[PDB]
Amino acid sequence: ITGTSTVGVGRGVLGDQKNINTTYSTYYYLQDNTRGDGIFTYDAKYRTTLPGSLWADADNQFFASYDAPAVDAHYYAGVTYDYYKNVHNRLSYDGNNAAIRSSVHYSQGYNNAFWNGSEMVYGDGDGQTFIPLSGGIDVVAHELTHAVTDYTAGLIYQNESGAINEAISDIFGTLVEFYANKNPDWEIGEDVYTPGISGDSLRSMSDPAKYGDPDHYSKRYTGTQDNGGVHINSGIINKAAYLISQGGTHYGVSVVGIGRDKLGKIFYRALTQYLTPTSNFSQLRAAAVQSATDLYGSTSQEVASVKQAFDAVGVK
Ligand SMILES: CC(C)C[C@H](NP(=O)(O)O[C@@H]1O[C@@H](C)[C@H](O)[C@@H](O)[C@H]1O)C(=O)N[C@@H](Cc1c[nH]c2ccccc12)C(=O)O
Ligand SMILES: [Ca+2]
Ligand SMILES: [Ca+2]
Ligand SMILES: [Ca+2]
Ligand SMILES: [Ca+2]
Ligand SMILES: [Zn+2]
Repeated sequence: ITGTSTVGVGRGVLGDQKNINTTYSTYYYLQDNTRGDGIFTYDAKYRTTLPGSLWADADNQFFASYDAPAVDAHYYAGVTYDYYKNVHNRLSYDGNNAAIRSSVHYSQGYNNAFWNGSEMVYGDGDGQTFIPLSGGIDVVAHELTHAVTDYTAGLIYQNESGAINEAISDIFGTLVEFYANKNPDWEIGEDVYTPGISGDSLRSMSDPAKYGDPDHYSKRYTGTQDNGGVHINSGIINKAAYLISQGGTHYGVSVVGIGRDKLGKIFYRALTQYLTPTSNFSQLRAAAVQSATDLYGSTSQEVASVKQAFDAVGVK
């Protein structure tokens, strides 16, 4: 749409009030002109046909309950862009300011979100397992990070390389959650998962085992479901990532933590310079050590902590 950049106000899924960037042309659209080539939020109207309609509102006020998921998808996509640009010097998911598109109200009671190769898609949840998915900032950054991975390493969505793909999304969605200082933790989807149960999450980075995910290479899932456990085996990597940043003793192996900032730097460098579509866990180790070496020197504490970490989780 061609129009005047203005700013609207709305309420998110969690009932929080926020200002969003909009465009005026007869109607007020959910189109942010301030970021790259723009952030566009669409209404899929409970259908599966994408992208649906560019979101139009009559008064620039987004307080209806139907508006909630749109506000959040729009706002959080903005934050994610900002994180990439500010922290890693990367312009949009392609590094070239490509437009970011998201569709909300996908299907009926759809309990998931995904990057389909060209845009983000968000279900509303069935109201018990999940509430509208764009209400979680870690969810939104996990999804956009899939776009990043697609344009960089291009990790295939299956087996070890798919678990890596999943873990990077979880790592960067957590980093984005800390970046925004939005009640940060090392958990995944806590804000939109099981509205009736407190203190739970979809996955844990700090202790993947809490939910039945492997926290050691010896415990890896070798089967066939979930594209060969792309969401299962990611726990081995998430645990490793957690230990480099925070430190700790896992299975008798002690890791000195080097913090979140440095974790994000080594991982981004591994992703964009060393990882390929067919990388495996053992190649991620090599890639991480090498990024750490480039950045901090071979004899650094950083390099030392990345090695311990992978050793703690049985990766090499
Ligand atoms: C962060 C999360 C909210 C969305 C996330 N999906 P995503 O990583 O983007 O994508 C996964 O792989 C794609 C090839 C599929 O088409 C997607 O639906 C999903 O299966 C996921 O963790 N999916 C898992 C976990 C999950 C989410 N909702 C669920 C409902 C029931 C069971 C498991 C799940 C899965 O699909 O297994
Ligand atoms: Ca309105
Ligand atoms: Ca949180
Ligand atoms: Ca979280
Ligand atoms: Ca819950
Ligand atoms: Zn994913």
